[PDB]
Amino acid sequence: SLRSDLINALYDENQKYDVCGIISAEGKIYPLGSDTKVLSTIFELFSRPIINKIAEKHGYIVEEPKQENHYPDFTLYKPSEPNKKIAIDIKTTYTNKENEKIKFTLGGYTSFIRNNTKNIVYPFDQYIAHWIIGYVYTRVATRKSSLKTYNINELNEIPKPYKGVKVFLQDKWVIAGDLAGSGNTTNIGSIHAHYKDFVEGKGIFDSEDEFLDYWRNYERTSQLRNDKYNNISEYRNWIYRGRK
Amino acid sequence: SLRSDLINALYDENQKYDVCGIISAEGKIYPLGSDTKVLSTIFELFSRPIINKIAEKHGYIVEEPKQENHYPDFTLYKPSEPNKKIAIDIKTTYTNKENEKIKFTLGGYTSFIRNNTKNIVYPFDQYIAHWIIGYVYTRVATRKSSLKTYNINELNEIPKPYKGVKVFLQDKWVIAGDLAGSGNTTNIGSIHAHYKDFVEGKGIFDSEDEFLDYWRNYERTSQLRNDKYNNISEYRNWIYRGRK
DNA sequence: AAAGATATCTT
DNA sequence: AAAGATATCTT
Repeated sequence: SLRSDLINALYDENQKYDVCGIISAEGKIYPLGSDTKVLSTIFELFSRPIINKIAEKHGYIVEEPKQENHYPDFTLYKPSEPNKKIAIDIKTTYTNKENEKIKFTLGGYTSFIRNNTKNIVYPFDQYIAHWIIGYVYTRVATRKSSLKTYNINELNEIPKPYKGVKVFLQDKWVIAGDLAGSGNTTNIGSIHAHYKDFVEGKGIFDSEDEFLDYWRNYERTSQLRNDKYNNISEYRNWIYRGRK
Repeated sequence: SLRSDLINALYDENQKYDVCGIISAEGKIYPLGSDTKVLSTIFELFSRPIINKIAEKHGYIVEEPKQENHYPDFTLYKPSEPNKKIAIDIKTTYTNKENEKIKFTLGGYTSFIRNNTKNIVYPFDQYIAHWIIGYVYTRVATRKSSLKTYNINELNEIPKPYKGVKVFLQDKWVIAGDLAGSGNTTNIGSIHAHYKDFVEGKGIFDSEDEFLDYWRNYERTSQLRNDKYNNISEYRNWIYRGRK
């Protein structure tokens, strides 16, 4: 399927190549920065062609946001099935070592999940799937990346700002957690686990219906939440009380 | 001066090279997406080696943030002048059509300007200058050919998601405005004006102390600013009256 | 954790 | 505009 084809392609492209700089049209190469800010942009652009290659193979048109601050990164759809849209978002995070726990910010909990058309390329109810492509990189210990430019013949002298990268494709609801991923920008948090749990889809939600109800009713501050719910057990206790 | 040299080199480099994609170590080239999050990453990375070369020629050490969430992008300083550090921040915004009014978000107003060591590489009282390297780009819409990989020989054929990049170097207090640049993330807003006003420094503050005083007392929301002040006139009246 | 930082944009 | 969206990080 599109999903298994896309998953294999992602593993493969990641296995073959290591992005290492930005290139001018004149052939001048600039080394990469050290942040997730720089790497989330890089993994994003690295995934574009792969996604597009695979969607076209399965008959899906690919649309990116036309306006900024609209989810998702990639909207896949056959024109014969306008309500079978698939949402693909690239998310990046880091590890200090290759064996620690990671966590992702999985998108707002107050935009398109509480309002059909808010900050979303197409109305939320037109999407039947919401996949996350997750990139995990291990930071390099050095905090002093190249400060000079390179030529095309020097590509292997360019220090890369990561020592290892891993990628997974998973449904957003499966890896969602019950703790916010951000405070002022109200983001759903994923589980806090090892990379394999993400791949294996060992979430805390029992259904996507439960994932959505939880984030749709989750209060923004600690105060409001202490009178309702802070985690999955308390939400399950809140359902028992009559949603009160 | 460092500043005259730095701006000439920025202006010269801008006019001579054009970023057109990210490259892997293997030589495979990935085109650029159109959102400003991409273009701000690229302009950041394009400026790094220029800044570094010019600082070096003036005997300035260049230090980049050791932790994310820390201003500024580039801290310049001499070992002989530890308290005369120079902060350089790269800011990027767009224009729908070449030469319309633009605005920038100029950093939090509730972090290092209200707390000497908050989210800043070095205590804020060791910096004597805060420079903004501002980039303006005219947005060019993404197309088909941007969703495939290119090779080094096709470097001149890759569609770019921007046009007419202009660059300026200016003091943050000089282009600073009196309306917030963002709500929930409490950022200072720049003046809302044409490119030439940034170059020439046609801001609204009479001094850097006023800028600082205005932004260290600006309230976070409209309701809280109703009482106090929402713009420079009102701040000058509030000042006139005795800060009440 | 929770709350608010990091940069910039839309409505 | 003001306010709260875009993504992720610290602390």
